[PDB]
Amino acid sequence: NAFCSQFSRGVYAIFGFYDKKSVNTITSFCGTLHVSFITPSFPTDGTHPFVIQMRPDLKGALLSLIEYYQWDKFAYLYDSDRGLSTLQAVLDSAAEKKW
Amino acid sequence: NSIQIGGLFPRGADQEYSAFRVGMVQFSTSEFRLTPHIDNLEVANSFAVTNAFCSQFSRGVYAIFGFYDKKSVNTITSFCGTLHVSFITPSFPTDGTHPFVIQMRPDLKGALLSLIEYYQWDKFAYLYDSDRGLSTLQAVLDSAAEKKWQVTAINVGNINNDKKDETYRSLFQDLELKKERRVILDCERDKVNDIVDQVITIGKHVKGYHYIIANLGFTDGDLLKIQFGGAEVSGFQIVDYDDSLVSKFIERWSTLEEKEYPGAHTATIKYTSALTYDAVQVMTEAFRNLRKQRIEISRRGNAGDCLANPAVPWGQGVEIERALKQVQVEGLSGNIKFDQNGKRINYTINIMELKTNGPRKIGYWSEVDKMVLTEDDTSGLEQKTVVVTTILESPYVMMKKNHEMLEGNERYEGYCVDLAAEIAKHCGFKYKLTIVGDGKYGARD
Amino acid sequence: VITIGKHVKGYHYIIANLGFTDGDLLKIQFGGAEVSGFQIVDYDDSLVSK
Ligand SMILES: *[C@@H]1O[C@H](CO)[C@@H](O)[C@H](O)[C@H]1NC(C)=O
Repeated sequence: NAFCSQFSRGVYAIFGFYDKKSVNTITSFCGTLHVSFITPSFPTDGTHPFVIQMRPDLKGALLSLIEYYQWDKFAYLYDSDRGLSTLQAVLDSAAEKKW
Repeated sequence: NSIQIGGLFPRGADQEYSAFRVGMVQFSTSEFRLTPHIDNLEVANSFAVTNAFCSQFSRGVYAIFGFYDKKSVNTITSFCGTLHVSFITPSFPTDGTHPFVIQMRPDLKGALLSLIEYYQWDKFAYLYDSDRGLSTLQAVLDSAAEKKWQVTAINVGNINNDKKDETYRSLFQDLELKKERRVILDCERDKVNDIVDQVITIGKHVKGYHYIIANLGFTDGDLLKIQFGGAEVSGFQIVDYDDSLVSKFIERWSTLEEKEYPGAHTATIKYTSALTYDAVQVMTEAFRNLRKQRIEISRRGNAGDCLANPAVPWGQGVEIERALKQVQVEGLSGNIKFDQNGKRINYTINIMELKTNGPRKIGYWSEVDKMVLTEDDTSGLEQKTVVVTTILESPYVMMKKNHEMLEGNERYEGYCVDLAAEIAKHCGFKYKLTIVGDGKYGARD
Repeated sequence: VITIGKHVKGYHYIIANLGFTDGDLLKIQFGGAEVSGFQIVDYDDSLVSK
C-alpha cells in the first residue's frame, strides 16, 4: 500500500527498510516500475537492479577471523531474520576446509 | 446453483491442469456446479501474483485454488489472512499457523528422521535445494545435536546450466575425500534426474553406496538405470497403485486423449497432480455440505478494489473456511482429515526400497504408530545351525562354575570346546553344543 | 558394461580393431578403467589433416 501511494504522488526515489518477509515485494516492484530504492538494510542474495544497499557485506570478515584464530570445532547460533545466507557460507566453507 | 471459484496456475503445469479438468467431470453433481475462471502466471514474481489476486477479488470469488513458491508465500498468506478469502493449495506446507490457507500436501520431516534411525546412521551427507524452503535442513541440523550425528550439508541449487558437469564432478570428489558413503537427496524430480546421471558417469552406483531420495514421489523419476547397478536406494510414496480406488482411476487415466488432455496417456501420475485431483473433491464436498445445513453465502454487494482503506472483511468468508476444514473424504492420497490450522492429519506414507525386480514396499509411517514394518519376508532358513554332539569328560569338556547364569555355548569349557571354535572359523559355520543323552561313546548291541 | 557397473578402477580393456577413436569413447573416459587400442590413421600428420 505505501509503495503505490507514494508512486501516485510522483516521487523520484524511495528510502526505506525491508525485512525478510518483504524483501521479495520491494525488489520485484522497483525492478518492474524502474524506481530507485536506497536502503540501510541487509544486502540481498544475488543481484537485483534499482536497489542501492548501504550496508557492507560481512561473510568475508567472518571467514578471515575464524581462520586467524585457527578454529576447527565451534558452535554457531543464528537468528533467521536476515535470511540464511550467512549460514550457507559457513557450511560450504566448512566442508572445504574441514570444520 | 452455480458456485464461482478462481484458479491460479503456473506456466507449464500441463499434467496438473489435465487432472483438474478430469476431477471436474467425475465429481460433477446435478445439484450444483463449479466455475473455474482459470488464470496463468509466473509464480516467482510477486508483482504478477498481486495483480492476479486483486483481479479475481474484483469479480467476486468464494474460494481460490493455486500454487505458490518460496518467493511469493508471504504475499499469499498476508492477503488471504486480511481479506478473509480461503486458499487451497498442493504446494509445500507453511511454517507456523497461518489462517485461511489449506495445505493438501502431507508433511515429510517426521518420516525422514525416523527412516534414518532405522538404518542406524551416524555420519552422512545431505544435498539440498533452496526452492521448497529450508525447513527440512533445519529439522535434521537441530536433531543432529541431541542424537549425536555428523551432517555435511551442501547447497546444490544455484548451479548454472552451462557449467553443470564440472560442478557436480568437483562435488562428489570432495565427498570422496571424506569417504562419505551415505547421501540424502532433497530435490525435485528434474534435479534428482540430473544428479543421478552424474552419479553413474563417474561410477558411483556400485555396491557399498546408499541413497535416500527425500520427496513424496519415488517412482515418478527415472529408476531403471540405477536398478541393476548395485547400490541401495530408499524412498517415500503416498500414492498406492495396489489400491482399488487408485487402480480404477489409472484405467480411466490411460485411455484419455492426448490432443485434448496433454500428459494423460501414461501409466503413472505425479503426486502433485494427484493432490490436484483430490482438491476438487474437497471443494465439491464443502459446498454440498454447506447447502445441506441451509447456510446462505450469497453476496449481492460489490467487493470493490482490493486496496481498500480501511480494509473490511466479509463475514460469509468465516463460514466458508469452517466448512472447508470440516471435510473428510477418501481420495488417491488416502484419508483426508484436517486440524484447526489446516494441515493434514491422520495420513500414511509408504516406505519403499529399490530392488532388481523393481520398487517394493517394506512398511508405512503414521504419526500415532511411528514406524510399522510389513511382515512379508521369510529369511534365516538359509543359514544352518550345525548340531555338535559331545560327551562330558575332563579336561575335554567341562562345565563352568556359573553355568546357571550363562546359557548355551557359554556354559561349557575345555579342550574340545576350543577345538570346536577353531574348526568353525576355518570352515565357516555356526554351531550349537549338545551333550549326548546316553552318556556313552558308542557300541553296537 | 556401464549399466551393471564395470567401468570402475581395477579393470582393463583392449579393443582389438584398427579403429580406436571411431567408436563412442566419452562415457568410459571419466569412469576409472584403463582402455588401450590401435590406430593406423594419424590425424597429426599434415597429409591427413589436409
Ligand atoms: C483416520 O480416521 C478415520 C475415522 O475418522 C479412521 O477410519 C481411519 O482408520 C484413520 N486412519 C488410520 C490410518 O487409522
